[PDB]
Amino acid sequence: YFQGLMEKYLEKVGEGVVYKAKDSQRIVALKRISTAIREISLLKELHHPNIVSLIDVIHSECLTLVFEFMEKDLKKVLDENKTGLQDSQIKIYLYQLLRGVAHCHQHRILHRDLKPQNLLINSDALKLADFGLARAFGIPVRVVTLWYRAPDVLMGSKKYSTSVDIWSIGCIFAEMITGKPLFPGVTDDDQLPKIFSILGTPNPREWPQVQELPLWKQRTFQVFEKKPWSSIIPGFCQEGIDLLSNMLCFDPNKRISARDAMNHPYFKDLDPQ
Ligand SMILES: O=C1Nc2ccccc2/C1=C1/Nc2ccccc2/C1=N\O
Repeated sequence: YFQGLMEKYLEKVGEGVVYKAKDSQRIVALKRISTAIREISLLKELHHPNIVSLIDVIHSECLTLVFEFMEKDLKKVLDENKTGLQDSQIKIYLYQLLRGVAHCHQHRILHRDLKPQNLLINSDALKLADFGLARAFGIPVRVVTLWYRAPDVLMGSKKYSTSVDIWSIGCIFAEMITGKPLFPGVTDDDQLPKIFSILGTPNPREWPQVQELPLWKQRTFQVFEKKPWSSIIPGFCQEGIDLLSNMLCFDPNKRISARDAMNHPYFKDLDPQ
């Protein structure tokens, strides 16, 4: 029994160390452990139905973050749906993903590590978690899968940009349709090649600012054409394709914002609540 500042707090469900827990009255979750204090300050700034809420903290000579409980993550939903999800659902999950991320961006914060397991869903409704690598606007930055990273980041971009999360939302959007990860580079060095092998290699003519990126000067890349959206995501509705393509364009200045994406005609039929 560990004393928080709000309450006293039990199965083991952890990784990477997360437990399940009982309040003196409600079910919570306990994340055990630098990037933790960060996570508190950032999470206090982020109160939103689509961001997993932090309810308490326990300090011992190990930090424990007390969170609202969440049945599962999207990593697990994709294992029950190996060929993708129902169009009704993709729309729902995607929309909530955009709503959480939009809230972050309005509040000058970037998740920077969006991926299915960092998206928790409760049995009712999906929420962003794990702000360990989040970037507050103006504060300097201080293992992982590279499958959802923006190509420009992978190429050495250091600049603050909301576009970085939209790339990740794109890869997740695509993953929900096929059931499979869009850019599963076999090693870390294969990630950019993998990306280009599907979306085509970017060219300086259309996107003049690759040339200014640190890994573009230090490396040449095999030149691919884009694979038609027809073979990447067979049979998906045109509206969806349009949206995904606007999430996945190479030029961070052309890439759609979370808020704009919420207004896309693909979301014509969904209740915005
Ligand atoms: O309910 C939760 N709220 C969280 C907030 C932050 C991180 C995790 C969780 C979390 C988790 N719930 C789970 C249920 C089964 C297996 C793992 C987790 C888990 N995490 O592994």
